[PDB]
Amino acid sequence: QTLCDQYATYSNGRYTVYNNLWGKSSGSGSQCTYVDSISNSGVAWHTTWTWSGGDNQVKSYANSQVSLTKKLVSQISSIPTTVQWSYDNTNTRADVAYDLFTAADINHVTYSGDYELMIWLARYGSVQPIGSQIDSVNIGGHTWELWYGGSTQKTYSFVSATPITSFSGDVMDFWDYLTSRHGYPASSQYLINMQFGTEPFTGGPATLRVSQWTASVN
Repeated sequence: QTLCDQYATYSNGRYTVYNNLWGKSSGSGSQCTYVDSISNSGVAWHTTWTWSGGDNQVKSYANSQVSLTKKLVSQISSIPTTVQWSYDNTNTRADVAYDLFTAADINHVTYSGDYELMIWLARYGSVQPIGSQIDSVNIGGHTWELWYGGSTQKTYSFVSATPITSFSGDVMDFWDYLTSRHGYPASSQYLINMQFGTEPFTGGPATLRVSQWTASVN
């Protein structure tokens, strides 16, 4: 499908793709998302955007999403994921990131949570995560900046200083890290959403091509 409207979506079984221009009112621009291939083994998609204004506000988060059974984080065995992606124009202010939400209420809305976990595989330009940097950490064979902030929604962001365009990992390593070292309440939080996509601030035109994304919550 071709997805140019603000909340356009396409789903086929296990994976869903969204245009998700939730922050378009913060600036001026436009964005279209496209599904290239979709199956039980993974999804390929791309999104093209130009954005200006509201320099420190995210304009959108076009993304692919994996279907999951909502489970306590303490009961999840593994969250394997692999992704291959590229940007054609990197002279932008944007990130490429996983986004996960957890909540104590299993029926919480899925686009927010008690906690948000972001894993930024790339940071372009003068943009920064929510909150402030609290440390540099080593997880899964990579060094990450760890950021924390937010009020009603507590957001932890793990940021790679160098773009990782071919990534494989287990997101449970990041939940384990927060559980062990930052008191994250894994035994009372349900994982309710897992997504991968890009947050534009300003720039463009730029096309994120995701040649394959796979994920599973086990």
